[PDB]
Amino acid sequence: KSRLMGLEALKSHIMAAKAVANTMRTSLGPNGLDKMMVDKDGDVTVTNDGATILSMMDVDHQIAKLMVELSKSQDDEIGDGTTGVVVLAGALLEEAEQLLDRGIHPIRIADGYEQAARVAIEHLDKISDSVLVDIKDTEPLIQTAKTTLGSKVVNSCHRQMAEIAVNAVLTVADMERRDVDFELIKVEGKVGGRLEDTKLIKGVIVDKDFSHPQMPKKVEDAKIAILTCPFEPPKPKTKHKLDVTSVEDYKALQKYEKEKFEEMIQQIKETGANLAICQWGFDDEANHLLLQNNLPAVRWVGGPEIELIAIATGGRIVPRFSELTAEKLGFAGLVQEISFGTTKDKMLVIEQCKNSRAVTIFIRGGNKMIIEEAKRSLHDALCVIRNLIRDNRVVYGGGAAEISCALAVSQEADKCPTLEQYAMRAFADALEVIPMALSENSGMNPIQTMTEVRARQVKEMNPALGIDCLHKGTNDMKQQHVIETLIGKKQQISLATQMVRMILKIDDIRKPGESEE
Repeated sequence: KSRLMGLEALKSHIMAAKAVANTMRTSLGPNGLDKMMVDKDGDVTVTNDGATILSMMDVDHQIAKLMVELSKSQDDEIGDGTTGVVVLAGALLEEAEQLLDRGIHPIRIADGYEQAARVAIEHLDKISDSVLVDIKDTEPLIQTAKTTLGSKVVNSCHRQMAEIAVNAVLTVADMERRDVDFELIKVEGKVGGRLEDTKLIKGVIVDKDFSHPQMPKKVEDAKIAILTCPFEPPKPKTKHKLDVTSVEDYKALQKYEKEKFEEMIQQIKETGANLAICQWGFDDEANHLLLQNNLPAVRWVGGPEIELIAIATGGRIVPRFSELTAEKLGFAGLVQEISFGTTKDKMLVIEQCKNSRAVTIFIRGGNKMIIEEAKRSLHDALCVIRNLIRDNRVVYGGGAAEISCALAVSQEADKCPTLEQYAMRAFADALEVIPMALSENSGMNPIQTMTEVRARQVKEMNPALGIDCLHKGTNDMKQQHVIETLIGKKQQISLATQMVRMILKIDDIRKPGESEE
């Protein structure tokens, strides 16, 4: 019988946490090193996302399995910080070992880590001012997008992706009362092309909808008929009812339905925008009737799909087939065909030259892994900017916010006369793993580099001046362009402390209170 005594039982978790943290600590910030991996199919991908590397590597340890969820919860809600959450969780565990050497009970140290995390999270509301100038904020957003794509996934830093990701959000925020929804920006990424192929889409891309390839595919002028009214008889998986006075009336009813097709065609044709986009669907039996008259229509359109085109132009949607006016039609600037891959298919792109309310980033790749990573680079860039434009709640992380939170925790360790005071101090020290790792990957001495920021934390409260991540040697975050969302840093700390509590819950079956000593 093999028994793991004390630190040996925890050493399994410590080593696994270090095994991942050793790769996460080198990927933090704009100066992070990308991780290249070859899949089981011989597919090479380049990512700097902690979630991707943890999911792609073969899991052989409980920590490696839990860390996947730790990073996944970060990109699903926040985006960036998938590597930072793991580093922080590992640092809390690494310090936990020292707490055990103090003789502090394994559960009591876990209790102290949770208490310190609560204070460190709440202290972020005061860290970093809520006043941001549109012009001054535009620059770090551009630099952030460039480093997010150019240092993490794509080594050539695509100019279009980094610039469009920022302009797509800022250009739409001004026309939407200084707010941005998810329908104003879209990232289009398809496998079948090449990674170097990137295009600027001024509007949105819509997939052509035809019930039969034998029917002619017509494309015309830059006018889109966005209709909610029934342009083709609806059939939501059910059947209509017949109400006729006589057999002759039924024959007249069959002709009446045919006449309705002709009337709807003529009514829209006299107004323009022969491409009808309707949320109502039907079978192919009526779809060929509209196509046989050379009038295409899109059927079974979802809620966000019709709203996406409607918002892209900024016009209205037609509630009734009898009421047709230019104000209820789309206002497109250029309608052209865009190729899908190189040989597979073609998509119809509707661009706007008057109101850029929907800016789409069009990227291609020859590998599913690289296209998803390219989209993730845009996901992080678009999430940070989306929150900073919607609200001015920003955190200057990377050593400034972390040291400030460390002080807030240490102060409680001195105010609280209890046994957990040492565990809380350990948490405050663990917060410094981030600036440490950011300077550890660089040529700078992390100890001497963090010395200035720590001294500044004493001199002034809630500093926005941390260590540089561009290797410039200037201790700032407003000139180094290292900005994150306030909620993002809160999520990183909240998730990391949860990991600690779960692994330092050694064998207690019933959930206890924070028992005294």
